[PDB]
Amino acid sequence: KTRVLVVGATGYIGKRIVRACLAEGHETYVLQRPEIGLEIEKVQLFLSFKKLGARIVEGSFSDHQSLVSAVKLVDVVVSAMSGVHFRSHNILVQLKLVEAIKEAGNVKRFLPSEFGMDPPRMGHALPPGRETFDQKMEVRQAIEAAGIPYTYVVGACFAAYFAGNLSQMVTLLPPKEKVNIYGDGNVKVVFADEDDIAKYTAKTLNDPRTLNKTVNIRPPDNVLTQLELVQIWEKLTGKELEKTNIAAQDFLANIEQMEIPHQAGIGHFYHIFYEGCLTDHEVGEDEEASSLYPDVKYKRMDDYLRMFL
Amino acid sequence: KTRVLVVGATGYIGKRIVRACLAEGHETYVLQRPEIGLEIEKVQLFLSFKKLGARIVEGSFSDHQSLVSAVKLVDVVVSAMSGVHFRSHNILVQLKLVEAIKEAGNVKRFLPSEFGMDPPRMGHALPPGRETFDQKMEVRQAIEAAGIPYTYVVGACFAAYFAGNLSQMVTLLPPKEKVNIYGDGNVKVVFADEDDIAKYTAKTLNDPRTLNKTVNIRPPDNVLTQLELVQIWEKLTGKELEKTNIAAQDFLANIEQMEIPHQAGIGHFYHIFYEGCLTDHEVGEDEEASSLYPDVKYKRMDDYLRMFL
Ligand SMILES: NC(=O)C1=CN([C@@H]2O[C@H](COP(=O)(O)OP(=O)(O)OC[C@H]3O[C@@H](n4cnc5c(N)ncnc54)[C@H](OP(=O)(O)O)[C@@H]3O)[C@@H](O)[C@H]2O)C=CC1
Ligand SMILES: NC(=O)C1=CN([C@@H]2O[C@H](COP(=O)(O)OP(=O)(O)OC[C@H]3O[C@@H](n4cnc5c(N)ncnc54)[C@H](OP(=O)(O)O)[C@@H]3O)[C@@H](O)[C@H]2O)C=CC1
Ligand SMILES: COc1cc([C@@H]2OC[C@@H]3[C@H]2CO[C@H]3c2ccc(O)c(OC)c2)ccc1O
Ligand SMILES: COc1cc([C@@H]2OC[C@@H]3[C@H]2CO[C@H]3c2ccc(O)c(OC)c2)ccc1O
Repeated sequence: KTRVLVVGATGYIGKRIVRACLAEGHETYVLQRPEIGLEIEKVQLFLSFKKLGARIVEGSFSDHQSLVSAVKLVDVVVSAMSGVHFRSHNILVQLKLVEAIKEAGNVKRFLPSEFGMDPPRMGHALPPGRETFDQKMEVRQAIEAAGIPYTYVVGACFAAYFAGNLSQMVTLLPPKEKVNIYGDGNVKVVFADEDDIAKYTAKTLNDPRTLNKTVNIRPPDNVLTQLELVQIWEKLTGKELEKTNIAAQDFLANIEQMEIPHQAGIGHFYHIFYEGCLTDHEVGEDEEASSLYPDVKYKRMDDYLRMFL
Repeated sequence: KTRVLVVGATGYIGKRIVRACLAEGHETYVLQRPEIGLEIEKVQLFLSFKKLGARIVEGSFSDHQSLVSAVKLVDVVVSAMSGVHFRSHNILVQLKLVEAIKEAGNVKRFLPSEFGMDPPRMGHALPPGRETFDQKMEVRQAIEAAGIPYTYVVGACFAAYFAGNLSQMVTLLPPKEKVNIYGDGNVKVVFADEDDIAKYTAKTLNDPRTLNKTVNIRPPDNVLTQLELVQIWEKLTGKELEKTNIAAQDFLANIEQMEIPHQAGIGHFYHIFYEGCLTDHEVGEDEEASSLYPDVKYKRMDDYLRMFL
């Protein structure tokens, strides 16, 4: 019944948002941009979205009128535009979609590509990693400057990037024998299975309680320190890892000499694991996903980590 | 009971071979290399394989003994090494895998990364695209010099790359109004759904009738000229396309000025659509997959194209 267009449909979180939308019963449309020519994996993703009942909608960010038509077909727009330097970081491209929405005037709600650290709260962050927050704030201000009703989904680390690897930067698998603990390891971090983030997204986009609101993904059982997450892994394996504590001064040493994308990752990690930006402020139950949607039975970090045994 | 090691598990056809091996009931092992630590999509394929019952085996082509130890665990090795210029063309890396298979001595059969044009018949092929057939023949010669038992799966155009686009290059979708036709369009081409290719592969690797044989994938109902292919789409859509014929001399014009991966593609199309190298020779029923495995209800091109509607 609610019509939803997903932009960034074949992206990491986007393809999950698409599926979650179909599973929730939204009439679901996905923007197929024509610039994806020989990218066979994207094409076949679109093919499989259609098999499950998504509706292809052709459009391009180089064709302002195509964006206008596209968003004219739906009540809700969800953007999953890319925003990670080691992949690509085109948050600002959404500006064109905001103004398409402005001109079209039918969109009851817009969800921009947030799904992470809360932008309004990273004003102190260090470049280059800060470009993320600023660009999202740039889009937030364009949304509000056009009066577009909105929901911002913030709050949780993607489990695949921060849990499955015990928060080590070199990899996405657990370490064999040795692990680095950032600082004392006693700073709470919020972890969420990406399928849960998508599930909450699909449940909130037409929840009246989240209209013009920031929704936090902070499921209580998944608020864990890094030493706590490493300890779940040690339990699951019955083996203790050699832990080296890394001080902030050492984690940042010679950052100036590193490639810009890695500097940005280091900056993001710094804010999460040394400053604790995801848990350094409180949020009530009228703005937290697992409390707004208690039937969602979110995966806990131990079952997430069990897949890696 | 047949234990297969798939090298190239996450590749385009490789991941399809992984799942076909599982569905066929082979005890299925997949080589997970440590170099792919930060490619999220590959890491999560390995997880998805695991959940299906595949067995993870760690090994690197930069660690000869890891390869030896890898191939020691299985009866059959299937290689799906990359070999397309606009993706990756590393056929010759298999030579190290061949060395390992030689040293290990237990392997009952090897399937090298073939799955296309039949290399020994591409003697007179145009550079740079000729690179593909020369590297596969250099690999073939190491397999036989080393007395390794083999099966070569050849003969079919991947349907995604030649059928879902009506054989239009540099796109993967059917054109909306106009189609180019190479020559008169009456040269017979062989098309196969890549899942049928993987299923035949999984079925042939423990088939006594195909030990040390070339196996052609030439499903008779999918032996089509390009015009017949185009006419199937026209009947699905109910819309006639405006057809422009393109002579060999204009298709090949100024080839030397092309990005050399496009030179490789041009040459490959030329051999397929202009010289009919996939249909210029007959093959017996004792060496053709649909005839060896009639229980496989292979997808025809009308059922294939219904996905693009
Ligand atoms: N731990 C956390 O909390 C994390 C948060 N995030 C955030 O998730 C959001 C999405 O991240 P992620 O899923 O990796 O993004 P992706 O790299 O996966 O890209 C998503 C989509 O962006 C579209 N895209 C990329 N470039 C362009 C372009 N020039 N023009 C139009 N469309 C483009 C593409 O859409 P199309 O499908 O049309 O091709 C692509 O599929 C980001 O804000 C990111 O910061 C992501 C990582 C972790
Ligand atoms: N119409 C036709 O007949 C077609 C035929 N083909 C043929 O199919 C075969 C597979 O092609 P395709 O599926 O596109 O292959 P891909 O390009 O998708 O790559 C397959 C695998 O090759 C592995 N790989 C790549 N580089 C290396 C490397 N340096 N060292 C070790 N492993 C590497 C990777 O394995 P890993 O997953 O472990 O990381 C990769 O996943 C090729 O011979 C191709 O020539 C391909 C296109 C069309
Ligand atoms: C938790 O908030 C965010 C998370 C990220 C995800 O941390 C920045 C990124 C990212 C995932 O890719 C993370 C990252 C960057 C560099 C790395 O080496 C890395 O290794 C796992 C992981 C992106 C933006 C955010 O606001
Ligand atoms: C059919 O046998 C083969 C086909 C190929 C096909 O053509 C080169 C590739 C593989 C897939 O990609 C085809 C391709 C090349 C260039 C293009 O522009 C293209 O557009 C669809 C498609 C490669 C090796 C083969 O043995």
